Amino acid sequence: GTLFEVVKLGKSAMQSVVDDWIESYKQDRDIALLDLINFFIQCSGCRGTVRIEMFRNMQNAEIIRKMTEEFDDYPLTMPGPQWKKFRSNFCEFIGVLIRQCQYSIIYDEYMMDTVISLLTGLSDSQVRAFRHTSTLAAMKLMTALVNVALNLSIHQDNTQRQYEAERNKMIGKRANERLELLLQKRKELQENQDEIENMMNSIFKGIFVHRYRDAIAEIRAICIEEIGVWMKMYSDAFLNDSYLKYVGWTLHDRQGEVRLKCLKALQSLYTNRELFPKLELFTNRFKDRIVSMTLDKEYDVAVEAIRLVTLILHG
Ligand SMILES: CN(C(=O)[C@H]1CCNC1)c1ccccc1
Repeated sequence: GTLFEVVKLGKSAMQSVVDDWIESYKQDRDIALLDLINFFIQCSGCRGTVRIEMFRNMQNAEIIRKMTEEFDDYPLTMPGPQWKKFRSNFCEFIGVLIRQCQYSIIYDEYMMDTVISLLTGLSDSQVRAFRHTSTLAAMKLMTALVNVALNLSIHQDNTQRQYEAERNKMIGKRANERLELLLQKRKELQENQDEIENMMNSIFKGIFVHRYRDAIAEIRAICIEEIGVWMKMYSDAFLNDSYLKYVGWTLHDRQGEVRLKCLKALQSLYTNRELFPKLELFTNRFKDRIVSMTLDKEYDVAVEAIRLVTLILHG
């Protein structure tokens, strides 16, 4: 509208184009998902693009095989001023996309299933460009969903408090309308969080447990950093010995970049004198490796290992 109106309402090009994509998704899910598929293809530097006939007929396996052939050094590796902000932008786009879709579209069984299936497929590609782009996308996706789960939890607590105040207020009285709405609201929100847990499982089992072991050091670094982020954000789901294995194991990685990430992840956990209890078996298992890395070889890795060890000591 007016210049004052557009300034007082700071929609970035990303927020604006995610809002347009959502309007497009509501008119025609198929062309919207086709554009979202093409986005992830273009973001790998792949020169091909999927048309509706391929989308509606061909499996993701065939689409990826056909797009693999159309490959001429991809956006995420590019040096130059015109690609500086790409990684940061690509990451924020996925956050904005899912933040916006979090109350309706995410729970439709079509959109998240399409993306995750494409990303899982591209994460199994021989092409480094596809594996790098899809994995970083999946890692930021999981974190977007973890924030969705965090938001649900708040609404679940308020729906719970409201049901408690009504369940009490009745007692000896036939369960009125308000108590049946609240009892249904509460089922819905838990059923919503099951679907989020479901999507997180597909991403973890499909992408993470394969990509954290990837040939490319930067792909291993991307995975480790983000399981670190999930473990801090969403302690009860992600902070356990099964998931911690991956981070702790990777302390033996051959590259400074990756060993540096493992320590930064553990650092953020051990600062919180609260989930320190849940790190007791892990500290016992990997004290030797953590402690050894204080004289790592890579100065900066050693500095972090020392900072980690001084955090473990103080607790
Ligand atoms: C590496 N590790 C394991 O034993 C794996 C395999 C079975 N449980 C998880 C471990 C031990 C203590 C604390 C965290 C992880």
